Amino acid sequence: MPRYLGLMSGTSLDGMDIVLIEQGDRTTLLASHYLPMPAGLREDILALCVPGPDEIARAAEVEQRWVALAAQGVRELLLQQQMSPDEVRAIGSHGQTIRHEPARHFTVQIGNPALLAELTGIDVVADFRRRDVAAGGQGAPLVPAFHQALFGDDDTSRAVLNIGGFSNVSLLSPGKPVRGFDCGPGNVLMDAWIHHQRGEHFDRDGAWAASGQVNHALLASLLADEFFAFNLPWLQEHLARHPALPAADIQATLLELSARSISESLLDAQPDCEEVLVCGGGAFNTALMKRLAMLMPEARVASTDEYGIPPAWMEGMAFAWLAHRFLERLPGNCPDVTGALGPRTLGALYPA
Amino acid sequence: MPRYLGLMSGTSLDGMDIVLIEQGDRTTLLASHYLPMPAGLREDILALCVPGPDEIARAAEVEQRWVALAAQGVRELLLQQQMSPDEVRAIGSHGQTIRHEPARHFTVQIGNPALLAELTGIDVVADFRRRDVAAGGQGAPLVPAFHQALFGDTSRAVLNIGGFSNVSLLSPGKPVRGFDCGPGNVLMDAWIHHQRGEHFDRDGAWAASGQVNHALLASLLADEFFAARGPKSTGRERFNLPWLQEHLARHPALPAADIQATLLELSARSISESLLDAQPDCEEVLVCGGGAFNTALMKRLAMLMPEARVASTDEYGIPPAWMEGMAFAWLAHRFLERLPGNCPDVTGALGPRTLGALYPA
Ligand SMILES: Nc1ncnc2c1ncn2[C@@H]1O[C@H](COP(=O)(O)OP(=O)(O)NP(=O)(O)O)[C@@H](O)[C@H]1O
Ligand SMILES: Nc1ncnc2c1ncn2[C@@H]1O[C@H](COP(=O)(O)OP(=O)(O)NP(=O)(O)O)[C@@H](O)[C@H]1O
Ligand SMILES: [Mg+2]
Ligand SMILES: [Mg+2]
Repeated sequence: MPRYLGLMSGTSLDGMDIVLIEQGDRTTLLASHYLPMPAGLREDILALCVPGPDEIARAAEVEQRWVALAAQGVRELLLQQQMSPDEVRAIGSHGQTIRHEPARHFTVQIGNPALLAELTGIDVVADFRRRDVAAGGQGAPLVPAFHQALFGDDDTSRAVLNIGGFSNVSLLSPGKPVRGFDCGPGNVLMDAWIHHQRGEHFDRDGAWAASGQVNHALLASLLADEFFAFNLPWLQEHLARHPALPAADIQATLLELSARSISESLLDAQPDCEEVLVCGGGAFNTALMKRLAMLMPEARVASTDEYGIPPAWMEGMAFAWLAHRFLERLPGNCPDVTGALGPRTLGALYPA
Repeated sequence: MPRYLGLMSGTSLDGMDIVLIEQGDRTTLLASHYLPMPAGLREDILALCVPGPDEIARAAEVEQRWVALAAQGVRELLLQQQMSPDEVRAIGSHGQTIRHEPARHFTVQIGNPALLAELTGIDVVADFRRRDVAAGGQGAPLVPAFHQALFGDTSRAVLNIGGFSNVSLLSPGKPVRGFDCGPGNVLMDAWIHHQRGEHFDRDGAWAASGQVNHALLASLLADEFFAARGPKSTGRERFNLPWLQEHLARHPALPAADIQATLLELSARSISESLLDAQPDCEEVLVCGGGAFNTALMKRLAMLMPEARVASTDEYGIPPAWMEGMAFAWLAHRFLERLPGNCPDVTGALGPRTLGALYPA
């Protein structure tokens, strides 16, 4: 049964996930490999995520470094697994988003797929998002179709919660269409605050947020944002029209904002939820997971580890799956979730 | 007997070329459809050809407008030809080049292929240059492979004169060679557009009136791009208006029409010398692209290359205008048959590669 590579680099810019999957009747993880994002490239990618000068030249250079890194990591992984390139049918690559504007009908994932094919000797499928957007959709999330396949329990009301930058959920309710929406911010404000404040990337184990006192006025104002009816300056805006607060108290609050936006949105739509299956790097924020567990007391909260699949690799595995879907010519979007006009074949094929 | 669509919009920005071919034991042109480029889009594309602010959003918005006009074109041609999209195996889309810098190992062509597949309901092969650039090449010219399959006894020179000029050298026995000679219409277009409104000197009429200036002529040739042998893509020196005005400034003042006449000569000469250097045995010079409807330039190339016959491709049963478009339709065929697209000694890439990517309907 065919073998696929998945290449994920999310907008938290933490590193590159590479997965080896096998796609029979079952998806299965054969191996995984993590490339921590180097300091220079992270900041360079970051500086492409806002409008600025000379972007086309600059994106071309960044792209080349990103791809050389991806290709380095693919090779590393194959060698370590004792596999030839030709044992892999294709790479499913997400690329790297530097712009996502579904209101202006565009989304931009750099990733020179053609160089990746050149450097790996493997067929690449990339540029998954643009066809959904071309079809009247948001081009995101793409994971809900994959969640359904991978968890097809026509018994329990499972809910699959990805906490990266942003929290997004896939509600699997026996004998119905899957649903999907964005809860709100995941790690993105928590990273942003402890980055602004100290220079750190994230708040390991939710330790800094746990050492602080929740502010309720700030929290109430945050939760009252229109979205529910998300960058540092947005949060510096809210910090204006309140008392000055200790740094930890803002982190604590930010962590509560994440946990409550999740909680309300998920029992508001699937109130009889047996299992919340957490995946993504927010699964490792023990402190946030504690709070999710309390605000969902009569539901079992845990990572996808409990049901067989490590949470850090979920998204990596999904893009491997989308390569498979592309080549089998089977829809990769869920239009109900994306707003697309219907089922679309997602991606393009760059043959080795 | 597969049919393919070819979509071309070159650096001259005259408009979009849409061609339909049948690929069998050879390539037959079935239909042509030309779209004039809206003056809005033309200037917005030109605005993306130099470094600038907010290029990602800008180009993404320009691309939407470009794809909308391309699909409108495809839909019109199909209807007018009484065929449905199902009858077409694929569109070969060149996109629109906004930045070509092989020396920085990148080429950027826009024209959102996913949205093109969405709007036409036809599979799209796009983004042909990037694999060749990825494997060390210049990413251009890509037409030689096609020129060879069309017109491959005879030592032939197949000459495209668009914005720039490129020559395929079809030497019986030896590998297919060739390179960007340099300026075709680009400078003559730009001078008559600086001086006056219009985007090109119809028939070489303005140029013919004027008289060449040998001092200016001698200088422009004196340039670093021209002496370079083998794999080269125009832009080792960017032939553009700022390039010329500089040269104008270091000489005394001259009439406009003389400058045009000199520009005309510069294209004729760079072609001659670069072409003859590499193939003095050349017997026929087959000329395509819009430069072939320039009467002056054509008559002048004849003279500069006496030992061979200089005729446009219509006399070999292919209209000059549609040669590039047919080549991108043919590249979609090659992609779909997994047959090489580049000629590596032309491009200077490591070896043969299948070019492009598939965005399926
Ligand atoms: N031990 C940990 N403690 C706390 N937070 C952690 C820990 N490990 C990872 N994280 C968080 O998880 C984030 C990365 O999660 P990840 O799922 O890779 O996000 P992403 O790359 O943005 N993908 P996406 O969800 O597609 O946007 C990091 O930036 C941290 O905020
Ligand atoms: N009647 C004419 N007389 C003289 N020149 C003409 C005439 N018609 C077209 N041209 C020239 O031909 C050019 C267009 O040629 P074309 O082959 O379409 O260029 P292009 O494809 O945009 N460039 P490139 O990217 O190098 O292929 C125009 O810009 C004019 O300079
Ligand atoms: Mg990540
Ligand atoms: Mg043209």
